[PDB]
Formats: sequence, structure tokens, C-alpha cells
Amino acid sequence: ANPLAGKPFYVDPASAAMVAARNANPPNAELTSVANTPQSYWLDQAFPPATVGGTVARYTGAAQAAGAMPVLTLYGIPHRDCGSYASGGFATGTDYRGWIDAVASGLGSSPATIIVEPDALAMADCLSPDQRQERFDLVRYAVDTLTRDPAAAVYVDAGHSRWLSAEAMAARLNDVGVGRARGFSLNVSNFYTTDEEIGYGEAISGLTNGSHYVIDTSRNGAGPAPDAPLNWCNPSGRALGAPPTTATAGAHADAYLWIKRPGESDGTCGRGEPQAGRFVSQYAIDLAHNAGQ
Ligand SMILES: CO[C@@H]1O[C@H](CO)[C@@H](O[C@@H]2O[C@H](CO)[C@@H](S[C@@H]3O[C@H](CO)[C@@H](O[C@@H]4O[C@H](CO)[C@@H](O)[C@H](O)[C@H]4O)[C@H](O)[C@H]3O)[C@H](O)[C@H]2O)[C@H](O)[C@H]1O
Repeated sequence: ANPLAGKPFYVDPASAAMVAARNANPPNAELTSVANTPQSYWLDQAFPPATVGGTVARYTGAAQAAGAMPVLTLYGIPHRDCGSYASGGFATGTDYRGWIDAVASGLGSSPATIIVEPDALAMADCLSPDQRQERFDLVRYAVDTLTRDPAAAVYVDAGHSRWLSAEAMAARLNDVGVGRARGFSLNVSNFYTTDEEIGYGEAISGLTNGSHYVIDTSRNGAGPAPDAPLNWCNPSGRALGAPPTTATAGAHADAYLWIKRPGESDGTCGRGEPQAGRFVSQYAIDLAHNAGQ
């Protein structure tokens, strides 16, 4: 059955959006709307192996106390973002493996939804063949280790419908053992329509023995900006998409989620915009305004 049905997704009471919504004077409807929508909590190399277990146990335990499903995004892969606007990640594969062990220690047997490494499989071609195989081994390590929590619903990130082909991405998912996980994620931090991503997801599902998937609908209410380089990097005219739900329109779509947090910058984007991940109230307000809120 769908592991994501049956309780609400957790609203992070300390998100940057919630801090902005509480500080707004006077109160701002757009920030309040975004703040009260469940998103995902992103972890990276800022949370070292030595302590990330406690961070994860705290978050999953808080979600359980709220009667809710936490969604965690792991974004620590070595050579993260191929050294671009969201550069980061752990220095070596050894470090990353230790990090994954620690995350799993903190999960225990607790309910969680885990989005494994946005962009890692899709962007792997920037790496040399040996670095690419290393990366695939690290993603496989994450799948094999994280799924030891029976209550973790694990989705390996698989890019989007305008990145790799369904066949190319299914090959990579099969190589990292997607069969052991619940499935894969699409559209993370991007803007493609839900309908387009369902078609792509169903294709990949067919090529991975019926795996299930989630779609990031955080910013896809108006579809993508016109085809141009960097059209994914803080584009204007985008809108919040469908709020998180398991009432989806795809046979193997477990949920629409907000994986990317609306309002966070995608990067400097060749325009001196805020560093990747920094919350910008104006960005959240514009996304909500464009959705008619
Ligand atoms: C001169 O060299 C050529 O440059 C052009 C333009 O840069 C290259 O073409 C672009 O190739 C891309 C494949 O690498 C694709 S798909 C496009 O890929 C980028 C990554 O390169 C993706 O960006 C990432 O998007 C994520 C969100 O979905 C972010 O989280 C992440 O930080 C981004 O880096 C993007 O989503 C994909 O759509 C282009 O369509 C193409 O224009 C060309 O290959 C070079 O030879």
C-alpha cells in the first residue's frame, strides 16, 4: 500500500518561512500560506556524521509527536552540484558513507520519508567515469542502509522529464537498487507541470518493475519558464503548485510533495542573487501571489 497515506505531512514549526510569517508586520497572507504547508527538511555536510543522528532522531521524533510524517532530503553527495551554485557535499565517499550510517542510526525504526540526493544520478555525467561509478555506489549504499528502517519510505532522486531520458534514468535507478526502496522522486527544485511528470514517472515505473514515485509540486503551478539556460535558477513568473497530498493523478504516484522550500534561492544565478538555500521572503511572496494568493 502507499506508505505516505494515513497521516498528514509534518509542518516544520521553525522553518525560515515560519520565522518570516511570524515576524511580518503586518501579517502577510502569502508568507503565512507557505509557512503552514509541509515541506521537506534538507540535510547536508553542515550536519556532520558525529551528530546528524541526533538531529534526525529529534526531527522524526517531533513529527511523531505531531502525529505526522516527516520528509527529509539528503543532499550531501561528494562533488554536489558539480561545483556550481549549490556546491558542497562531503569531501570523500568514506565521509559520505559514515554520514549515511549516522542518519540511519538516528532513524531507528521511526516513520520517515527520505528523498535521496536530488540531482545526483541525473547530473552524474559531469564526473569522470570512475567518479561516476563511485557516485552510483554511494547512492546504492544510501538505499541499502536507509531501508533497514522498515518505516522509512525511500525515494531516490531521478531528475525530471527534460533531463535524462526515462530509459537512461531507469538504468541508473536499477543500478543503485531502486527495487529495495519505495521508488524515486521527480521535479525536485524544478517547475515542470505535474501532468508532464506523471507521464515521465509512469514510464520510469514501467522500466523499474513498478516502482512508485513522488513529484515536487512546490513551484510548478504555472509550469516552467521559457526554454533558456538557467531557466531553473530563480525564474520569475512561477507559481506555487498543488499542496502536498496523496490524492494524485498517476497510478504509481504516491504523493505530490513540496521538496524544495518555496522562498529559498536557487543560487546566485549569474545575477548576484542570494546564495543557494537562503530564504528570501520576496521569492515566497511572489510564488504565492502568482498562485493567486
Ligand atoms: C557550452 O556548453 C553547453 O552548455 C549548455 C547550456 O548550459 C549545455 O546544455 C544544457 O545541458 C543540460 C544537461 O547537462 C540540459 S538539462 C538541464 O541540466 C542542468 C544541469 O546541467 C539542470 O540544472 C540543474 O537543475 C536542478 C533542478 O532541476 C538544480 O537543482 C541544479 O542545481 C541545476 O544545476 C537542469 O534542471 C536540466 O534541465 C539543458 O537542457 C541544456 O541546455 C550543454 O550540454 C553544454 O554542452
